[PDB]
Amino acid sequence: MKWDEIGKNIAKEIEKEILPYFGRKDKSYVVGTSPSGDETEIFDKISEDIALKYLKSLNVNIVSEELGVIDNSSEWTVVIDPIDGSFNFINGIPFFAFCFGVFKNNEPYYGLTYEFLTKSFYEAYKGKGAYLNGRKIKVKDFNPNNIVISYYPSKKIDLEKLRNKVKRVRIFGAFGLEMCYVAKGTLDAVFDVRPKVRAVDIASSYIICKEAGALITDENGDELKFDLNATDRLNIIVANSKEMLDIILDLL
Amino acid sequence: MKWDEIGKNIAKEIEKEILPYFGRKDKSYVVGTSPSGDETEIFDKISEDIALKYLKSLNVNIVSEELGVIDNSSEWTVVIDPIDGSFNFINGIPFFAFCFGVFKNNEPYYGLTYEFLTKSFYEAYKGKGAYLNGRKIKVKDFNPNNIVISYYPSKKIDLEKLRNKVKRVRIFGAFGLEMCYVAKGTLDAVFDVRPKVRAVDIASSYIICKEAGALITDENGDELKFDLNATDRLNIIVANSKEMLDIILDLL
Ligand SMILES: O[C@H]1[C@H](O)[C@@H](O)[C@H](O)[C@@H](O)[C@H]1O
Ligand SMILES: O[C@H]1[C@H](O)[C@@H](O)[C@H](O)[C@@H](O)[C@H]1O
Ligand SMILES: [Mn+2]
Ligand SMILES: [Mn+2]
Ligand SMILES: [Mn+2]
Ligand SMILES: [Mn+2]
Ligand SMILES: [Mn+2]
Ligand SMILES: [Mn+2]
Repeated sequence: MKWDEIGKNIAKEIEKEILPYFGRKDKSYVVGTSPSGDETEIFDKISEDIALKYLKSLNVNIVSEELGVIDNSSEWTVVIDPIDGSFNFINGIPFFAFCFGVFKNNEPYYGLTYEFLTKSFYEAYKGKGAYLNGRKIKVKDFNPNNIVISYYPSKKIDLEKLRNKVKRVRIFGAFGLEMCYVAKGTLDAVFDVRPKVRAVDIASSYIICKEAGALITDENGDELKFDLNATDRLNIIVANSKEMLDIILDLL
Repeated sequence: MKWDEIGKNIAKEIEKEILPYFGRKDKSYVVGTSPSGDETEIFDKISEDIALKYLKSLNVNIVSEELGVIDNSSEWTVVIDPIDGSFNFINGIPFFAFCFGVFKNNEPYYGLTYEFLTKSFYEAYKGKGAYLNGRKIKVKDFNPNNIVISYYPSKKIDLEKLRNKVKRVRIFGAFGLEMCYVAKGTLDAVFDVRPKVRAVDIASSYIICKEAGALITDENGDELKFDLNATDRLNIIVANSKEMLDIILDLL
C-alpha cells in the first residue's frame, strides 16, 4: 500500500462521510477548540478521525490541525489538514480540500491535495513531478500584465499598490488548495503576510509546488523554512517566479 | 412549456457538452470579439449556440453576451450569459454558472441561475420567491461583527476602510453567481463599481435576488434600473440589508 494509495483512500472515504454537510450550516455543532485557536466543527473532527483510523495502525508521527501532534519517534511523519477551509465548506462555498503530507526526517516525500468538488487529486513525490489526475502540471510562465493573484495582506500592506499591478484578483479562502491553483498555472501567486497559515495547511501543497516550479519564500523574500506542527502561524509567499515574487515582496 | 422547464433544459444540454471542457485551457481559444468588447471563446460560443437552438423557435426576443441581441418585437425577452465566469471555467476555478433571465415587457418575470459544479438551480418567479433546488431561500440577518463581502472596486474606493470594517473578503470572479450567494446567505454583499458588469451578468439573478429579499441598487444607492442589451456596462451593489448598503455606500 503506497503513500498515495493511503492518502487517496482516506480522502475518498472522507469524501462520502462528509459531503452531506456541504452548506448544511444547521447540521454542524462545534466539538472544541484546537491548538491554533480555531474551533473544531464536528465536520472537521469526523474527517480527521477517518484519517486517524488508517495511520493509527502504522508506526508514524502525526500532525493534524484539529488534534495536534502525535510523536511516535519515526523518521516518517504525516501532516493532514482534515478539511482545508472549514468556513467555505459549512457556508456552501465550493472551495475545500483534503491535505495529506508525508515527511521522512523532516524532508518532503509525497504531498497529496484532494479538491472534493472537482475530484481533482493534486499530488507529487519529492523529485518526480507534480501531477493532476495523472496529467503533468507545472507553474505558469509569468506575464507582467496578466497577473492573477490571490492575497491575504496586512494592515501595513499597501493595497492600491498591489491592485494596480495585478490583472485579476481572486481569494478563495483556502490557502492550501489555492497553492495548487498556483501548482497548475491558474493563479500567478498567493501570499498571506498576516500570519495565520499553520504548518498543517501548507504541508502537502508545499511539496507539490516545489515539484511544479513554484518558489515558496517567506516574508523577507527568503527560502521559506518551517516546523512540523499544528501550532505556530507563519508568513508564506508561494509564487510563480522571481519577477512575480519580486513584485510581491516590495509591495509588502 | 413552462419557462423554468425551458431554462433547466437548456442548462442540462450546456453542461452535457462543455463540462468535459472544464479547465482544459489548451483545447480552447478566442473565436470572436463580443459587442461589449470582450473576446468570445469556443466554449462560450458553443454554450450560447445551444441556447439559441431552443430560444429561437419560441420567437421570443433574445439578448446574450456573445451574439448581442435578436429583436423579434415580442413582449417577452430572454437574457442569456452562456457561461458566467468564463475565465475560471476555462481555468479550473470551479466558479461559473448559466444565467437565464426571462423578461415580460422589459419587466422581470423569471430567473434561472445554474451552478454547474454543484447541481444547484437558483430559480425565482416574480412574486413567487427565491428557491435553491427546492429549499426556500432568503438573504442573511446582518451582523457587523461577521460581514463576508466580495467586491470589485476602482480608484476612489478606500480599501483601508473596507477590509478593516469587514470580517472576511471573498472575491470569486463570477458576479452573476455571486449574486446568488448574496441571496442564499453566504455573503453579506457583492458590489461592482468598476463598470464591467452588464445586464446579461445580473438579469436572471436580479430577479432571484430581489424575491430572496436583497436590496439591489446603483452608484448612489438609487435602486438598480437597467436596460436589456448586451452592452452598456453598469455599476451595481447587491446588498444584504440597509446597513451593508450603508457601509458599501460609506466607503464609496
Ligand atoms: O479569507 C480569510 C479566512 O476565511 C480566515 O478564516 C479569516 O480569519 C480571514 O479574516 C479571511 O480574510
Ligand atoms: O475577477 C475579475 C475578472 O475575472 C476579469 O476577467 C478581470 O479582468 C478582473 O480584473 C478581475 O478582477
Ligand atoms: Mn480551522
Ligand atoms: Mn481544517
Ligand atoms: Mn486548513
Ligand atoms: Mn465575458
Ligand atoms: Mn459569460
Ligand atoms: Mn458573466
